[PDB]
Amino acid sequence: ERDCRVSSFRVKENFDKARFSGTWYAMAKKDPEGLFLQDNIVAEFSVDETGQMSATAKGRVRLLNNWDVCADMVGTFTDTEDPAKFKMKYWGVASFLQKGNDDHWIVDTDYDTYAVQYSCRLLNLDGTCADSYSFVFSRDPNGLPPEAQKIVRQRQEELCLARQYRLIVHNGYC
Ligand SMILES: CCCCCCCCCCCCCCCC(=O)O
Ligand SMILES: [Cl-]
Ligand SMILES: [Cl-]
Repeated sequence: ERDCRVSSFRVKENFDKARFSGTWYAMAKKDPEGLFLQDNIVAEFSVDETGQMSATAKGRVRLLNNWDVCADMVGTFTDTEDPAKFKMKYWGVASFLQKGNDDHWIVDTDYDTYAVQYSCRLLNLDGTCADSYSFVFSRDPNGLPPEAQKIVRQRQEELCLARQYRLIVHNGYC
């Protein structure tokens, strides 16, 4: 019944980069293929005077043969015609860390409590996403209040992802 075409997904009306700035703790993640950020994931968003949004992120990543490292990542956002949809160029402070460019959508936020982010890296031929990821962020590292949690679950369902998240732990690893 429900529409899982990426082109159908609503995103945050009138998204305000300035209001979104500061520290966001990842509470939950839906992983893409070949997942990178594992846990202890914390993002820091900024906007400069030209209106350009950027971010940094810290988190544990586990490169194969199970060698744990705290990745330190950088992202810069190019605006599109939709104020809530961006192209995110990203890299690690270390050369060998994963680099790339992903769509970055702010699906919903109330700026001071919760945010839902979404990226489709590759479409299916029917317009659904073949390879997606999604973060749920909280301003409080101890989690969302119930009213926000309930809104977020609705958005997760609207993205056709609600069954596919895992919780992100924070335990000072970094
Ligand atoms: C999506 C992060 C929010 C802002 C932080 C962007 C700074 C670089 C983030 C790198 C994330 C790229 C990896 C996401 C997919 C994954 O973790 O498996
Ligand atoms: Cl609930
Ligand atoms: Cl579920």
